[PDB]
Amino acid sequence: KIDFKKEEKKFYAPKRKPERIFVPEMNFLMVDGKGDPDGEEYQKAVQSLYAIAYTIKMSKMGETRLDGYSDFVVPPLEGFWWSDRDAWLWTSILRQPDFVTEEVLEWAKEVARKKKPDVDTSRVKLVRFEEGECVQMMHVGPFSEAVHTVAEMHQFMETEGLRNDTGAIRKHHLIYLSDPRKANPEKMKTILRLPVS
Repeated sequence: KIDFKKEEKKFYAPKRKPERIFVPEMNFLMVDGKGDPDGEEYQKAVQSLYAIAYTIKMSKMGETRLDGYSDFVVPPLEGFWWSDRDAWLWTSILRQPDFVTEEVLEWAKEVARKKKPDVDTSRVKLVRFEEGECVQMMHVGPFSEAVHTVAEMHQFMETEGLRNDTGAIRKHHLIYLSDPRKANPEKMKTILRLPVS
């Protein structure tokens, strides 16, 4: 069983200091959207991503052969953010094993329409993406104090001679290691990752 957090630990367990990292090509389910994480659009995006991921994972127990299939632990939710939470633009993502092809995604959408017909998966796409050279740091605590982590990552970029590429093309990137519906803001852990060049 593939566990990305265990097998590729540097990508999912930074410390509370900035570090340089090269993030290689990975396979993702992605949904583009806009607005507040409490809004319809984000809630449906996250629901769709997990619906597809679990349809693929649980196929081990069914009658369809997926070529190259391996069981896997569904990885943490991640998000790219850019542009007052209603004005946020984002891409919600879940990493997938390499065996997940466009045809596997199309199959999973059909299975989910039968078995989970209230879930709209029409916006889920499969994207392979090499994030590339980044700086990352573990943010511990409320999102309202993330400016301390970003500032400290910005200072690291200066000391290292790295340029900040953060914008609408190489984007601000969060990996959610805690569930906000299930823990206190002060105990949240979130990876913040910024593209550099």
